[PDB]
Amino acid sequence: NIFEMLRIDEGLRLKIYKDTEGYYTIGIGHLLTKSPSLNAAKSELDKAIGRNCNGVITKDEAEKLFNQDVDAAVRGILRNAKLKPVYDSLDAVRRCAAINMVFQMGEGFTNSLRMLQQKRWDEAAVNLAKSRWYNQTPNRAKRVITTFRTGTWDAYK
Ligand SMILES: C=C(C)Cc1ccccc1
Repeated sequence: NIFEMLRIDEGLRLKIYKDTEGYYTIGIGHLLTKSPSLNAAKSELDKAIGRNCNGVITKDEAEKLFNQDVDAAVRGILRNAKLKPVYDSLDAVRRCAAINMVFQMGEGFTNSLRMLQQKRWDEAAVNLAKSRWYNQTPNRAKRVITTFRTGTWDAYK
């Protein structure tokens, strides 16, 4: 399911860390800020958790943020007039791949979206790889793309 999939892709770290773009993050890939200021990240963390964390959270707190973040990704899809029709056209496994992408990059994939809605899976997979996303995080992008190409969990198993 989407939680297991993103837990694999994001890991779990209980202290503030930097993501692949160098941005302060915590938990299961929860972005805190794009600001280079660790103090700004710590303020965002305390606001998100509701207590003075000093840059460290518990596993329960990380999992709660993760639930909120997955929910937010789903809502960003459902509220977006470009994403919702494609998402609704997908089966349950491919819907997880869609949520995964939105979780990672947030709300340029117009042509890939069309190919996915048309169920041209190999063509969509080729188009999805022609991206900064694929070049910068190729192993994760390959897993997500394989999920779109096959409609199976094979890349995660
Ligand atoms: C961005 C993509 C090509 C994947 C996707 C599809 C549907 C909804 C959200 C994301």
